[PDB]
Amino acid sequence: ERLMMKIGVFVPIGNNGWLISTHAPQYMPTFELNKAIVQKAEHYHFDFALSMIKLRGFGGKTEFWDHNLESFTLMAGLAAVTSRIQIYATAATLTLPPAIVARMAATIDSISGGRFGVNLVTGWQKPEYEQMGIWPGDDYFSRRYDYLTEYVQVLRDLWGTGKSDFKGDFFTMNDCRVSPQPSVPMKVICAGQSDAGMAFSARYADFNFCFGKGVNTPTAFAPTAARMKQAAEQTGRDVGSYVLFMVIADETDDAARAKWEHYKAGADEEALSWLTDPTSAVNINMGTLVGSYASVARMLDEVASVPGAEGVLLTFDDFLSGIETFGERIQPLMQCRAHLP
Amino acid sequence: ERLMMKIGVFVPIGNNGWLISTHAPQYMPTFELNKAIVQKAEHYHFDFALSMIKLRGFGGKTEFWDHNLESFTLMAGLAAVTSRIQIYATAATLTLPPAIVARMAATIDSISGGRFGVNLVTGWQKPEYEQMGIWPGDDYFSRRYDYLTEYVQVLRDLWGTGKSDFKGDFFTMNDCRVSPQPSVPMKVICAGQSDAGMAFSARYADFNFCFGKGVNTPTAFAPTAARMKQAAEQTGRDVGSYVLFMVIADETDDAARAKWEHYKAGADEEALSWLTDPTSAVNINMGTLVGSYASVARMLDEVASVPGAEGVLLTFDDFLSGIETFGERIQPLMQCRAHLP
Ligand SMILES: Cc1cc2nc3c(=O)[nH]c(=O)nc-3n(C[C@H](O)[C@H](O)[C@H](O)COP(=O)(O)O)c2cc1C
Ligand SMILES: Cc1cc2nc3c(=O)[nH]c(=O)nc-3n(C[C@H](O)[C@H](O)[C@H](O)COP(=O)(O)O)c2cc1C
Ligand SMILES: O=c1cc[nH]c(=O)[nH]1
Ligand SMILES: O=c1cc[nH]c(=O)[nH]1
Repeated sequence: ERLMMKIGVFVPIGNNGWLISTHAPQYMPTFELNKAIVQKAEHYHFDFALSMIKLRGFGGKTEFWDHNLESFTLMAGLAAVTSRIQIYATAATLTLPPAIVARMAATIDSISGGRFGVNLVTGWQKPEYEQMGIWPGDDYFSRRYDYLTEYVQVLRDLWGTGKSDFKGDFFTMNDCRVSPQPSVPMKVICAGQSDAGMAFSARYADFNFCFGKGVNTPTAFAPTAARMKQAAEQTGRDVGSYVLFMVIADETDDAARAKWEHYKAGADEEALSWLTDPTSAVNINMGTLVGSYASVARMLDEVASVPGAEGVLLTFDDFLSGIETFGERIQPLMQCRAHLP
Repeated sequence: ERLMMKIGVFVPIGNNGWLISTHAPQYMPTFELNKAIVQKAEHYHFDFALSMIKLRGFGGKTEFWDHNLESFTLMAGLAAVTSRIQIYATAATLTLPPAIVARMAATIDSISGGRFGVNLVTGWQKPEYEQMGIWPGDDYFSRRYDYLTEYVQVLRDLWGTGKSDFKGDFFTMNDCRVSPQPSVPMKVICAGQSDAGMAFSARYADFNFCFGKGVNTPTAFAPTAARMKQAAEQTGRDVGSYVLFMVIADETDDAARAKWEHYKAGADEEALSWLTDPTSAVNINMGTLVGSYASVARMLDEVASVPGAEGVLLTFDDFLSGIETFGERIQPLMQCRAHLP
């Protein structure tokens, strides 16, 4: 019952991170920026770094997510300039054959010395795929986890034995070979929120990402983590929840709130239209923690007490300064991080 | 007419490099080995590093190319730990959608600061693709450069304008978007030996790889480079030849020959069966230069005089020692490298 929680950083592979506002920091996703971010996160003992994959943006004044790097190649570069932090890339399974993902994962396993894992996603936004002629049709919405189930069986064969003879509705392996196999058991993580998605995660994932909920209501996601725990019961597997939040912290509650309101007041409404104390569309209605460093520490400790919650995935309004103030001012106050040096 | 030639290293992304022999150095392709190789090549002013993609091996006593990393992720890692050498990854175009390759190339452009390019290949070995159910059928042999022509049109649209509406027999783009665009014009290279392959390279490539020929007959490839020059005439484009050789050099001709014979005497005949002063199957009948450091320097200077030859792509019997003796003993004697510091 002693508080212990893992901390990850959701790295800005897309421009402007997760704020859709002309008052938010404006920046392009460069390798050097993400290198600075992940090296600083590693310095402050963040447990992992994850990048999403986003194949189409939302336009507007800030050209929001119009500029995005590719996840496996970004994480391969970050693996080469880190030494301790876990590194996860996202595979949009419609865009990469499973044997290619299998070999890419083995490659970054080699780059990182065993620190690499894969976030498997089905894809949900039809424009990302229709734009390049690979959308399977609106049958995909209901069948996508059948597809993902075949996909991961191929991956598990290849990582586990170096070969696959899997034959299904979507893939045909005829003694497919991928070697080297990963030096350590390959980590698979998933971000399913639906019943079907959580059932997939319960069978195949090491843990499951879910959305934090509300502004300064850190435990509001609890029913989602409860559903994941029950999905995991149905496989007997230990598959905890990692919860996505944005942290907007400052010296005082008032100063942090002033920033949050300043961001909301610059909302890039044209971009928000394309994408279409309450949450705000300015950060895609993300669960948000806004307060003094001590207030954010207290609220993150609350997250750690939720049944099934094993970690948080953090975005910030400003990653370079936000990681620094998290490491210097927030994390030392967190009971659930007392295990760190 | 003053000798000037570029030098590249063909990095061992597959186990044991390019020797199929129990008397050859035995090693796995690791990131750390390829990092040591490319950093040493960069130190000696090699112009570029290229990795192939090989999705299935040939077995035998040495499990030859049974163990292979993936090219884009390997080169992304190498880009992060280099600063001057050009970095090329190979895309087997049947395995990756063009918009994904486009974004991966933009990503390694960002990692490398503008040092990245793509070697586009159609694929030729049916088992590499049939094993994962993606071989298009034996029509592909005659249509593969039609396919590659559509593929590169999509790439050129995306790198050039950030978007594509290309519609063809093999791809359908509906306002496909990839941004960021590369910071510098994206380099495309090809390795076509056939009439159709050279015609593709003449239209779309910056240069074309061809095979060196014979043992210690450095200019024997000349008719191939002559055919490439004539293909380039038909587009008005400047598309030179880069010639693949293995270098087996030592203090004396006799010592280098003794190594070459020692390698041939350990030929892994079971692996050679699967793959199926003369060239030898022990290095896939590669053009090979065997001699003292001074003899190899003289022969490489001969290569530089061949019409159309602009560079060489080098393998070695031992990459770590071979790059060192190339930099310390061979390159200082090469008239075509007198431009280096
Ligand atoms: C932290 C997190 C990261 C995600 N990253 C991606 C991504 O990179 N690409 C993607 O297509 N979907 C991504 N998703 C969406 C999920 O894969 C999933 O489709 C979504 O949570 C809806 O759940 P469902 O698939 O069970 O309906 C992400 C979700 C979460 C919570
Ligand atoms: C230096 C070099 C590297 C090559 N690398 C690859 C590779 O990584 N993957 C591949 O499928 N083919 C590779 N090839 C084969 C060529 O793409 C091409 O198919 C072959 O040279 C035959 O020429 P053609 O396609 O015009 O018939 C390579 C060839 C050369 C000369
Ligand atoms: O799907 C996604 C990806 C990144 N961030 C989100 O909030 N949702
Ligand atoms: O096709 C190939 C690839 C690497 N080396 C070769 O000799 N041929």
